[PDB]
Amino acid sequence: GTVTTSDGTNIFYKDWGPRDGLPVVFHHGWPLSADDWDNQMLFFLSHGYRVIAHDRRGHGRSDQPSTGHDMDTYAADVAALTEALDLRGAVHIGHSTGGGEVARYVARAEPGRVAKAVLVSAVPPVMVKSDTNPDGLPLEVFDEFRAALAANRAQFYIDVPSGPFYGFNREGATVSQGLIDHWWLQGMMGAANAHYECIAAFSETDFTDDLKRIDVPVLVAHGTDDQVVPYADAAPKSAELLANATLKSYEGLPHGMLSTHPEVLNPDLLAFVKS
Amino acid sequence: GTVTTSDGTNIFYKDWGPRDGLPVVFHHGWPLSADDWDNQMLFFLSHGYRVIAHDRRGHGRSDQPSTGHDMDTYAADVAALTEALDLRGAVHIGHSTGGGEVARYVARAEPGRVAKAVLVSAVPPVMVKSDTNPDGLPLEVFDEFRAALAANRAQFYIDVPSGPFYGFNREGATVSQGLIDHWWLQGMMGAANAHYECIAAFSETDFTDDLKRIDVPVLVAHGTDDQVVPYADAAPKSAELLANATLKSYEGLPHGMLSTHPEVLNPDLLAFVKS
Amino acid sequence: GTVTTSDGTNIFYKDWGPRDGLPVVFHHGWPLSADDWDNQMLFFLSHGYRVIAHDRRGHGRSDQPSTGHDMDTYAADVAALTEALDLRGAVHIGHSTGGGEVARYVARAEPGRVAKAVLVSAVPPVMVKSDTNPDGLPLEVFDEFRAALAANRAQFYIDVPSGPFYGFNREGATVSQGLIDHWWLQGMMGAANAHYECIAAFSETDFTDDLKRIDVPVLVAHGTDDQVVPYADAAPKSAELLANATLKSYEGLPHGMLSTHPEVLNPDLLAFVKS
Repeated sequence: GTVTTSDGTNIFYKDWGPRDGLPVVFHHGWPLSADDWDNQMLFFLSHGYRVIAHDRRGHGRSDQPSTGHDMDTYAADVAALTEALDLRGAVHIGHSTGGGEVARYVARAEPGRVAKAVLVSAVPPVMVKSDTNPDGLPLEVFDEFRAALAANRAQFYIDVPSGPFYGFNREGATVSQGLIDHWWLQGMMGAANAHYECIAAFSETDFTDDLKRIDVPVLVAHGTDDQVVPYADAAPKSAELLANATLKSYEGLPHGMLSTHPEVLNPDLLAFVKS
Repeated sequence: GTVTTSDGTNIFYKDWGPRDGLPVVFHHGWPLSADDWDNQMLFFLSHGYRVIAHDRRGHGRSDQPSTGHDMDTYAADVAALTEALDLRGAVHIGHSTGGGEVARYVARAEPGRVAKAVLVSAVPPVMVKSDTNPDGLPLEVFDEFRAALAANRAQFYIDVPSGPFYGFNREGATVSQGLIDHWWLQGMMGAANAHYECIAAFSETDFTDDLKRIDVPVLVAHGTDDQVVPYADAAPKSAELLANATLKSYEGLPHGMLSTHPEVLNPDLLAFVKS
Repeated sequence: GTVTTSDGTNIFYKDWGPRDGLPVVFHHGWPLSADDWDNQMLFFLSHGYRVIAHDRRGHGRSDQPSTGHDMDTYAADVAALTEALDLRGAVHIGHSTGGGEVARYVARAEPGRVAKAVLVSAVPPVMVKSDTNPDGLPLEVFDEFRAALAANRAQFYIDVPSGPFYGFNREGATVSQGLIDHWWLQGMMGAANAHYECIAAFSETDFTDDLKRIDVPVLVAHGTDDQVVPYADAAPKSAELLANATLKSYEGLPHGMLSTHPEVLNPDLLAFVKS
């Protein structure tokens, strides 16, 4: 389906499963699309849930607008979607950049919209190194990403999934060429301007205040060998700021562990959704 | 263009060639799209035919609805398109799973809408082993496709076209990386739930009754080294059940022979459409 | 965004940047899409311009109509778009086949619509060999393209970008696998019939009279080792026929130079637009 937001942007979404099922809403990372969740959507569908996933503005099949590439607009786009579908008691699961979108939307959501949230390999509290965050990554790492994306996006999108994203640069790791090709295809369908601008939106936005307002139970899951969103500056810190958080650490797993190790993660997600 | 079906699903279709030419409609297999017919669409166009091809629901550029992944809905979606275009005297060509859709649509079509039909490498009568079909394939063959698709669809869709679909695993075959990569792209564009559910629809639906209902002339074509839809349980059985069928056997050709050997097949399809 | 033309064809386009920015409109080459301009769009956006690029009919995300695959229609589709956006004083940049479409559009544009144009590695004045153009390429070259495209588009779309398009067949060239894969993707998304018919459109159309009617400043840029649109029969001839043209030759650069050497071409495009 599609949902039109307040500035006229059409957002594409998938909505599968029982109309009466408990809604599980998935928020993809950068620079991907709702199709990055195939495995988890089939999994949750098989357990009877209703599964919903949208393409962020400028990504996948959604429109490619000139503006709105920032976390507040992203969270507002989610609210347009959940209001259009009139979702109640949904579970929101966000990966990477999508975990920041989830944190901001759940902090601002209308009552009864959300029951639980899951932040997987997520960006909060804040990634960039600063006064307030001495353990963050320097701005130069993100300048690098911006410069390579602008210069030859198609090559940059082979390098990322080939190296750090799924940990395929680690000696002995089982490599899947299909995961590399699929990441590149999802990224090439989206907009160069949205992908370029989103880098600053995921790495420089402070979600500390958002996390402080979340009162529903939150599962915080992260792999310890994450080469994209450093584990120590994210997971433990987010868990400490949330009122009702469960922290799960997966030794040796990468940033895209939902696709490389779904047999480890999926049972832990279903347990939490059922608790 | 697109056509809206009774449940509100939008179906993408192509319609090229003279508006008054005889219509030849192409039905793609699993898990592809209308783009699998490029070669045959240009070949028929060059002989002055009007050439139509749609993306099955949940495939290519069509919508990805929650339900309707079954042969009865697929044939009703075909009727929705042929009614919107008001086709008369059309020739329907179906490959693989599209051959099952053709058999069911043609058996139920309003009289005058169809002139002739062609089943290439098609699934009928019935693939799976049952009480009525002991030479069929065991269910476990299909349970493996389901499990590989659900675990890592992007890698499973490299594995199928690299191996059995086009016979590139046979010694001495001509391998085209282009055919592999195009199969993968068309597959990854479609929906994971549609592709998953379709496996039961193409392999367990019994088309025996549809086949007994068809009265127009039917060309049944099939490669004898078909590693996806086994030759002996399909083509000769279909031809024996159809009132007016012509059986064409192609020694040593694979399941995707319309793309690996179009120079052999195209003239034979053409002869049939002109007869 | 999308605009519907007067024959009902939908054309997709992107429009990014300030609303009061001078409009720089990009016209991609054969058989590509608006996405071929990612580098140049982010570059001009970073200098405060509004940047616009559409998918030619039968290409990329635009519809795939039966007809209209000719330069007169391509220039009327551009007129339809610039009227809908109400562009005034735009700069039109065209690559390859897109440079012929820019010449035709600019020659017929309404008063006030165009300020300047840029023809990069463009097809004017006329490619095909004849009595009028003794240095053209023989019709046989384009007949081979037609034949390879119709036989196996998927494989021909790997061969073109792998050999001649980007000069990767030259000893010592730095090959980018992402450039190859992206060319192929953009090509496979477009229509086989449009791509096939466009070959005659770009190689056989004589743009001599179009060039003689253009009176705005025109930059004619061309690589001297262009293996798709030979330099000697294009750039110098176009520059002689234009009233106010600046010719820039790039020694040893390929047809795809905007993507292989953007650090060389982008400065020159910007200096032309600021002049």
